[PDB]
Amino acid sequence: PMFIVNTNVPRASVPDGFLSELTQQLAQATGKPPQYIAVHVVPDQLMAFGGSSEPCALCSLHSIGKIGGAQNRSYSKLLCGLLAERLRISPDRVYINYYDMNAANVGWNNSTFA
Amino acid sequence: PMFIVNTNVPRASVPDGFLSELTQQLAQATGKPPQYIAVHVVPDQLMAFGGSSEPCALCSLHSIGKIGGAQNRSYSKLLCGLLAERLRISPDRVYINYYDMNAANVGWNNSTFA
Amino acid sequence: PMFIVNTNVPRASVPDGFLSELTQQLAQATGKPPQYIAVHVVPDQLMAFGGSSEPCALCSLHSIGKIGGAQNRSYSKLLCLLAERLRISPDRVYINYYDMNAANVGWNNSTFA
Ligand SMILES: O=C(O)c1cccc(-c2cn[nH]c2)c1
Ligand SMILES: O=C(O)c1cccc(-c2cn[nH]c2)c1
Repeated sequence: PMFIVNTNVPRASVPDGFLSELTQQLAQATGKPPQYIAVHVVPDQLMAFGGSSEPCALCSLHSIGKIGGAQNRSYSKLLCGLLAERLRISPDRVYINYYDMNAANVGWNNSTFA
Repeated sequence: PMFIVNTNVPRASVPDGFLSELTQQLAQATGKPPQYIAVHVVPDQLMAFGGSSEPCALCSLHSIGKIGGAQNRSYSKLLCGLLAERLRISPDRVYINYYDMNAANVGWNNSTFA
Repeated sequence: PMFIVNTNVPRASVPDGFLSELTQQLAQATGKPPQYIAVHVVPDQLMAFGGSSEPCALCSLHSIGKIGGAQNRSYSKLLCLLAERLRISPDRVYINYYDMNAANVGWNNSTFA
């Protein structure tokens, strides 16, 4: 699976180990090995949430399955929790879009996962 | 709703007030309260459109509903008009990807909108 | 169609001509004219793939049609370009493929519908 966070929080506010923590936490939450988790953190962004430039984050979690009503609620609590604790971003200034990818539509290593 | 613009136009060419204008105009076009509108502008990008590095934009609008044939035509007219007016990007060097999100697949404030 | 590459490789390692080569190769692979191909390369990113930060890329290809099982295999072989030009191992590349409906792609004050 793939997790991306775009935030207006400065690069210096992202703690050392944040990518490793996201990797480990997402591996645990999705039930998939850390070797298949990619994480991408994009600080210093020009963004606004509800017209306000207070700390916010726009995120996506893409996975082949393990996406659904209850799972996404659990992912949102986990990820908002981490963004609040590590980046000091309020959960109500975070969006996370969830994408259930078909294996045929994820490329990797010269082929796809189909 | 969430609106992202990626462009090769320089940061200095993005006028003061641009995020706010996007926020206001998207609230009105989508019929959603401005507090739910998130906007993200990414200047200085390395990109080409039709092989040319003249000014261009690659954009996305994600929304829970309010996405459809006629609505998307109306959004493109608004958003291309704003990019042309404010960033001097010709409308024919703009792509906007529209995504109708299921409420269960948008996380916010420790939960989802389902 | 639209192709985006996000990578931790530095800007200085993206060779001259890369956006053009992507444009040309994607026009040929998708069967669509180069005038309708947009490319976006984002270097110097803070990324981990599988827990580590050796060169990697997270990519996407959005097209109105020309997306499917066999086509996507073929796109993946073509694009995993990234090895030759950016020295990224194919096993540290993900490419997300998106078959867009024409009504859901805006361009020139309207849509492709
Ligand atoms: O869920 C998976 O098994 C899996 C494994 C590797 C990559 C991905 C993935 C990459 N982009 N979107 C999903 C998913
Ligand atoms: O496949 C196409 O014909 C086509 C032409 C122009 C733009 C796009 C496109 C832009 N974003 N996602 C797809 C597709």
